[PDB]
Order: sequence, then C-alpha cells, then structure tokens
Amino acid sequence: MRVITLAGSPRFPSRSSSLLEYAREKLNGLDVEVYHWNLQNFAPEDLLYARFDSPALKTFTEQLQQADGLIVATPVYKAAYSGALKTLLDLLPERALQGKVVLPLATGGTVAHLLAVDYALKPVLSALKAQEILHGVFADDSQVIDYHHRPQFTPNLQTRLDTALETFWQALHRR
Amino acid sequence: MRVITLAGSPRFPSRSSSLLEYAREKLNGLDVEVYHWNLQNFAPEDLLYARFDSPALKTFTEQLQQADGLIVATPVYKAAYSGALKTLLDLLPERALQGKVVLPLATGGTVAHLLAVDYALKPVLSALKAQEILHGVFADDSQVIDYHHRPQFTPNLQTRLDTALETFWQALH
Amino acid sequence: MRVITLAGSPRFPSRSSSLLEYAREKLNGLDVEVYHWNLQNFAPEDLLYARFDSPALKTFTEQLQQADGLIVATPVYKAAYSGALKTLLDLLPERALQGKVVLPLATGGTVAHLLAVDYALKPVLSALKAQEILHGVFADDSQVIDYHHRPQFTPNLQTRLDTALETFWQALHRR
Amino acid sequence: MRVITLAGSPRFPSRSSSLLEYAREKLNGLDVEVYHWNLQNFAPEDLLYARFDSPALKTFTEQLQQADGLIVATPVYKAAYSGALKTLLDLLPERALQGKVVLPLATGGTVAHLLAVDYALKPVLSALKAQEILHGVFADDSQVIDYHHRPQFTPNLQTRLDTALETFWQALH
Repeated sequence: MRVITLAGSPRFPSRSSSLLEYAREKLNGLDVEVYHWNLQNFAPEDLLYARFDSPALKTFTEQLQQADGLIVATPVYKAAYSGALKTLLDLLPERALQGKVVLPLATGGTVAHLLAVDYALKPVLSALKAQEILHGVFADDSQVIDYHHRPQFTPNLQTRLDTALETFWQALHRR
Repeated sequence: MRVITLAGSPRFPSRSSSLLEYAREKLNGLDVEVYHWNLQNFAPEDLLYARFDSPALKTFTEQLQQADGLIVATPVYKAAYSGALKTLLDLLPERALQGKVVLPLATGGTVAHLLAVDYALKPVLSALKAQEILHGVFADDSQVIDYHHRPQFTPNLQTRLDTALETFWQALH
Repeated sequence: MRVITLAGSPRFPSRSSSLLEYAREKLNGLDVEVYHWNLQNFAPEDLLYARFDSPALKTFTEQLQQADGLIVATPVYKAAYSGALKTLLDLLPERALQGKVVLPLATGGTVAHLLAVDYALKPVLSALKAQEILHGVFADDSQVIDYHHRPQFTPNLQTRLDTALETFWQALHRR
Repeated sequence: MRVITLAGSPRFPSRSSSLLEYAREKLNGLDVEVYHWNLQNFAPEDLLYARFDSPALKTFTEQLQQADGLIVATPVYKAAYSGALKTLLDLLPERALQGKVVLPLATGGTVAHLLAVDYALKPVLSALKAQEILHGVFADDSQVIDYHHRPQFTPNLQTRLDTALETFWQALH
C-alpha cells in the first residue's frame, strides 16, 4: 500500500536514478502510495556531520516508518554503494527497515562490480533489520541506452526489472 | 507445501542442527511437509572433488526443485559459513533457489562473527538466485543450552527463532 | 617516509579519531612525514554532490599521491564504514592507493561488528588498488576508557595498536 | 625462505593451479624453497567432517608454520572461493597465517565474480591472522589459454601475475 523509493545517486540524472524511475512508473499505475526521496532532498551539512535533528530526516523517517516497502537504488562507486547514500542510511534509526520488504537496484561502469549489491548494499539494509530482501537488479552501464528523458533499457534489463517489481508487489501484501 | 532444512555442520548433531530440528518441529505443527538433509547424506569424495553424478546430489536436487522454501543452518568458521556446506552449495544448479524463500540460520563461538551471515552466507544464497532472503538468526554457542537430545535455547534465542519462523511461514503464503 | 592519516568519523572527538591520534603520536616520534586529514577539512557540498573540482580534494590527493602509506580510521555505522568516509573515498582517483601500504583501524558499539573491517572497509581500499593491506585493528567501545583528552586504552588495545604500527612502519620501507 | 602454494580447486589440474605452477616457476628462479599442496593431498572424509587428526593436516600445518609466505588460488564458485578449499582453511589453527605474507589468486567463468576475491577470500585469510594480504589477481577463464600441460596466459594476465609476484617477492624481504 505504501512504498518509499530512494535514489542514492549523488548526481541527477543518473543511470541508477532512472532504474528507480521506471519502477516508480510501473508502480504508480497501481495507485500504490509512493514517496520518492533522493539525496537532493537533504542538506549536505546534516548528512556529513551526522546531525540527527535534520528536518528532512524527520519527514523521511516518518514516511519510512509508514511504508510497507522500500525500493532503493545506487551507483556502484569503489566496489560498494555510494557513500552519499550511506550517510543517510547512517542516520536512520537502528531498526528502521523492520517489518518491510526491500528491493535493491544498482548500476555500475562494469559488470565486474555486480557483486557490490550482495556484499555491500544488502548487509547494510539487513543491519537496518529488513524483514526480507529481494534478489534485486544490477545493470552495467551498457544495458542503459538512454537515461536522460525516457529510460531506455535493453529488453533483458527491462525484463529483469519487471520480474523484480512483480515479486516486490506480491511480497508487499502478504497476510 | 514443502520445506527443505539443510544442516551445514560437519559433525552431527550440532548447535546449528538443533535449530533446524526446532524449526522442523514448529513447521510440522502447521502441516508443512519437511525434508531434512545434512552433509552426512553425501559421499565426502563427491563433495570435495565436485562430482555431479553423486546419487545423493541428484535426489537432493529433485527434492529442492519441488520445494517452496529452504531453512539452511551452519556454524561460523573463519568468519564465514562452513566449507563443508559450501562444497554442497557449489554443486547445485545455477538457479537452484529461484522462486524460493530462504531462511538463513547460524551459530558461532563468538558474537564477533555475527556478520558472517549477512556478509558471507547470504551472498552465496543469492548467487543461487533465492527469490527472497529473510533476516535470519545468529546464535552464539552459549545461547544453545542442549543440542544433543532435545533442542533447548535461552528465552531470547527461542523468541528470535520463533519470530523468524513465523515470518518464514507467512512468506510461504 | 611519508604517511597520510585519515580520520573517517563524522564527529570530533570520536572513539575512532583517537585510535588515529595514538598512532600519529607514536609515529611522529620517528620524524616520519605525517599528514593528518579528517572530514572536517572538506566542504559537505563537495562530498555529497560528488564535485571533483574540490580544492580540498586536490590538496589531499596531491599529498596522498606522495605518501608511502595510509592509516585510515572509521566508526562502524550500520555494519560498515561511515558513509561520510566513503563520500571522500568515492572522489579519489581509480588507482589512488597503488604502491601504498595501508593500515585500517575501526571502533564500534559492539564486538558484533568486528567483521565490518574485513568485509566492508578493506574491499574499498582494495578497489583503490592498495598494494598491501594490513590485518588492522578493531576495538569495541569498551576498550576505550577515555578518548576526550589523552587516549586511554586497555593494555590489550594498546598492545594490538603497537603490534600493527610496528608492522606498518616496517612495510613502509621495503626495497 | 619458504613459500607454500595451495591449490583450492577440486579438480587437478585447473586454471587456478596453472597460476600457482607459473608462480612456482618464477619463485624457484629466485632461490625460494617452494612447497606445493592441493586438496588431493587430503582424505576427503577428513576435510568434510573436520577431522583434526588428519595426518596430512598435521604435515601441512608444520610446513605452513615454518613458511614465510603463502600463495593460495581458487576458482570462484557461487560468488566466493570453493567450499573445497574452505574445508581445509577451516581446519587450520586460529593464528595459522600470523607473521605471513599472503598472495591471493583466483579464476572465474565470468568477470561478474571478480569481487569474490576481496569480499570473500580475503576476509577468511584475515581471520587466520595474515600479517598482510597483497592486492591479488583475478583471471577470468578466458585469460587462461592452457592449464593442462604448460601454463599459458594472455599477455595482460601474464603481466598482472608478474607484477603481483614481484610485490610478493619484495615483501618476503
């Protein structure tokens, strides 16, 4: 019923930010309550010096607390998630993702950094006590033919996004 | 509705096996068909030298195929899952865990190696294409009071298994 | 001959920042060229939006490029290094640590996060092509009796720091 | 000056073994005493069921003890080192790699699993208390032209091994 999407890219547009876009579209077409957040919504000073009294933080958190699931996306810098995504994740409370389904997406220069999703990003979401984390979707920069206006992906990438969004929705209303 | 439990300890019984026995007991009470495997069901030479014509592997592959979920348990050695368990996971098909809900369990002599679950076991399960991996339970040895004749846990460890197992049951619907 | 020390804590003082302090002292007492950098030396805006034209960045990089080794320290937030440390590491060039010995140090609330050094931090330094990375030192918050004025550690922590600094210096002048 | 090479492939020869043979050849040329082990030197049942009285394990432990460095090589399976190799690492003493310089090598069917070295193999070596772990070499299968009768690599893979091996030699001084 309620989903947070979180773009983790330090720049806009991003190849990663556009994976999240396509999902947002496919999901809005279900009148599911979606709340998109990106890093451009926070003050750099609050994220760096780790200031928990961030007003932006309180509003995101309140929305997170009410969301049934999280779809989070990040470029792969230095064999992990962006540090910029991490500074925010660092501010969330200890059990922020408890009870929530999570869907991680990621892009990278090379397929050689595919394992950053499983070995860097998923443990962090797990530290935050995600109830369940999906397999997720990684795309090397070659699967994205255009991320500037409409996202164009290769059929393979689009398919893998479809499959994962499908799983994601079903997990979002188990009883 | 079929679940596989898979013990990854090289000795049996073990602390991690007792977790699976407890899980079995809770799942049978809910009319799940549960099938238990351990490393002792395979010929060591088939595992260590990766021999794909292992009869047991064929049986275990079929059983897994038709299974909706997997509970896997391992002791933590050298900051990761056991080699012993990994020898078996290495022999499974590329997409063996596709469509499946996976509950990882582990035991460890020191709480210092709690992260072995997230940083070592989960990635390997995700390489087998697990559809979703539950948060899981790490138990330091001292939370497992008896593992030989009847699983007996401290209240906190018991409560955490119970919670995980309920999430696991719900996920299978 | 030339070492960079890098505090990765978002706050000062930090339990982690003080591990780096004790090292800096022990090493200055050898007239080794040490260049201490912390996150307080960078503009939050540059680190977040990933601005490579950071003047602070150019000066750190130039000093890094000339350093024979790096000693880097971080608290353990969410089962990894701080995102704040990461935003900087994200800006360094692709092969920044090539040819250099690296010594990682870290602190955490609980010993349960000891493995964050090996599974989160070391891969990032390795992505940066560290020639060699030392075993390193992790300390739970209980090993630090006081980090505010002089660092007080338990003998065990001090010993483990000594052992690692020893190894560190020897590796810094192989021929 | 003693080096152990340790092949972690479950079949022999393998692509990762050919790397170690190449390394051996380069190290002997520099008057290093090199001792080679592989998984076939151990009884599978001792590895898979973690039996510490394995004679081979005793010999390998002694040899490692007196060794200054270790070159270890493994294929990448299910996004990590081989279970087969891990069964052996799990049987080594707690501080087995203390004081030692370690050079990790790996091979993989897809470059997609290059990070298995940093995210999986290194942590386990560091749990054995390796004094320093070199950057290492990942080679996708296609860079290993022959591994059966004479190690034969593409120029780039050969150049990267050469560089690593020189760093390794210097570190042993």
